[PDB]
Amino acid sequence: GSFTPSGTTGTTKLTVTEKCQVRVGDLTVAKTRGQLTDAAPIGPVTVQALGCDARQVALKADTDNFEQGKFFLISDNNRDKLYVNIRPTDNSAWTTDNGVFYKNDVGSWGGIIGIYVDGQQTNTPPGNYTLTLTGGYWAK
Amino acid sequence: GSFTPSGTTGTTKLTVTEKCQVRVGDLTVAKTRGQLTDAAPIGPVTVQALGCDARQVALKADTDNFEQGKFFLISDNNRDKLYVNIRPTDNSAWTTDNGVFYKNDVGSWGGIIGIYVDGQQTNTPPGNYTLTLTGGYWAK
Amino acid sequence: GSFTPSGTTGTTKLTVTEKCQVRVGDLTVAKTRGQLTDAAPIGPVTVQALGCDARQVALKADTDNFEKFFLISDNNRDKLYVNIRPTDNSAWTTDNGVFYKNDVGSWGGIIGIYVDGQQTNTPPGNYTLTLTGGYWAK
Repeated sequence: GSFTPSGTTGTTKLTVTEKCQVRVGDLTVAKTRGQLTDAAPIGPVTVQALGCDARQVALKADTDNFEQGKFFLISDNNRDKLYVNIRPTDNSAWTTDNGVFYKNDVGSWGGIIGIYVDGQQTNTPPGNYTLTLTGGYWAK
Repeated sequence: GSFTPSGTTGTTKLTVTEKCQVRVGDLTVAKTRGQLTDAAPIGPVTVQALGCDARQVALKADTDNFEQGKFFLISDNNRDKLYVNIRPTDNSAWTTDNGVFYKNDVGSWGGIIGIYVDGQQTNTPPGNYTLTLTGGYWAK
Repeated sequence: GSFTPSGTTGTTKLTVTEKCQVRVGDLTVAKTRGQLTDAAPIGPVTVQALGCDARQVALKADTDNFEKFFLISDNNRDKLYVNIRPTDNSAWTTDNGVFYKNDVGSWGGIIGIYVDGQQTNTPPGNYTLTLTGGYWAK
């Protein structure tokens, strides 16, 4: 299997906070650490393919966003991780392969990739966490 | 006194220009150097606290935005400074403590922190200036 | 000729893709490489001068955006050569990274960015052109 980068990069930002939470500036996604229970939604990643009627749509995470089997958001401190599962809201079939999440069937898919906490992680340190995904296509 | 970071970070960007001012791309805050008179408004910082009914809301400036006693926006050259005062528009009571601006009373405050020029600085070199504040809470 | 920086910096981003193009996150400008024919529009750059009734409006490109203007890949090798021209067809001049207006006045308008020479072999990637507002004097 091989990923060909071809499309834009979307960067999911999450701010983890304590119960008392102070939003400063533009609205962005924040969650308290008590909200980080297994399967809790973090946020959506919008996806739209064009010209892929005969290709398999895929997303590849940055190198520091996957440590095999698993995807995770990385802290700005380059240390703390928030493990997540990613899943299309339409329940179509996709596969995870070494940092690549690709759709099992060809077609110019459009949808939402939901990001959810993978295992309870209510001890996640407050800070700013990111997951970077780049669009492209997969082959075989 | 101790600040607990718990919330998002808002970055105020200011572009200082000459009289002939050429805005390129999307709207951002720009002011001519002649406009940097004592008390001149630079811009607002929106703040919204949640789950802090029993805590004191606070903002902490980045290390390079305060040189005790005083807050300032820092140039991208990391040299030039524009000193400012920050004050809530509702005139509520806050205290400054070594880079932290905290509310005197507990409660989930929402409001606007205005940034104002602290002393005439019409000789400010044209450039891009920033002040970064992070939401959290204080104690005592 | 001298450029005085005085105004904001606008950054034009272009994502070059293959035919099968996968957009992730919020809308941004993307073009397949087959779209990069000579004169193909890349995107506009809005410009608005104030207080320059007696000055010549100008834009200065970042050092890594002119040799000829070009967008530079995020990897820092690949270049997409372009020409910039105001949509209103007003008269401007290029001087070593500076694009300045031939007459004084607080011009407002759109600086169009167009492909300069066929470049359909442009590697996929993220390309940027950074322009800073200010004014020109001889």
